[PDB]
Amino acid sequence: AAQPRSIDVKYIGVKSAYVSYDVQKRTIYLNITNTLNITNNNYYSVEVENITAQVQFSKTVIGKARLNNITIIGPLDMKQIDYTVPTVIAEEMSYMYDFCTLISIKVHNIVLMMQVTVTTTYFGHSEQISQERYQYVDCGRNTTYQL
Ligand SMILES: *[C@@H]1O[C@H](CO)[C@@H](O)[C@H](O)[C@H]1NC(C)=O
Ligand SMILES: *[C@@H]1O[C@H](CO)[C@@H](O)[C@H](O)[C@H]1NC(C)=O
Ligand SMILES: *[C@@H]1O[C@H](CO)[C@@H](O)[C@H](O)[C@H]1NC(C)=O
Ligand SMILES: *[C@@H]1O[C@H](CO)[C@@H](O)[C@H](O)[C@H]1NC(C)=O
Repeated sequence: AAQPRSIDVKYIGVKSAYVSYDVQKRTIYLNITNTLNITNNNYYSVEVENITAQVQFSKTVIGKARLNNITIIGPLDMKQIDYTVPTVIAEEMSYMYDFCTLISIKVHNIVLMMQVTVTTTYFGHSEQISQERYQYVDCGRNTTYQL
């Protein structure tokens, strides 16, 4: 059991996603709630200084969120962390309005690029853990979640 074992960050997926459309500005409003698994396999507490995440589409950042003072994670513990990222697809990518409001197809799946960076500090050292994962989202309807 050799320490310091680095924090373990697993990107789960999209728990919920609510969509709104503005006809006149030809924009999609896309609120994505992501779930994050953070595991501490050390026998000492470690604190998660902050989390910064950004939603990307067509190689273009469409949304961003910042979380501060997440929580202290005790020894051998893990925390499930949900964070919501409001995103907007408009202007240069306004063609997505037509596709996402397309009637001839019943489901409208697009691929978003999720980026997240978790900064943890232990014993006066700051470690940084980042991930990039591609994630499916349905931009043609809400994706809800009810326990
Ligand atoms: C999506 O997020 C924006 C900004 O946070 C908010 O104004 C809007 O009401 C949200 N829509 C839904 C359906 O939650
Ligand atoms: C994330 O953590 C929860 C809580 O322990 C667990 O049930 C779930 O399987 C984890 N997700 C993955 C993809 O392992
Ligand atoms: C996150 O926390 C670190 C350490 O406290 C700080 O230096 C940094 O400015 C914060 N924000 C980002 C985006 O790293
Ligand atoms: C579900 O999507 C529709 C699309 O027009 C939107 O009007 C509605 O607000 C969404 N649901 C919620 C709870 O926001």
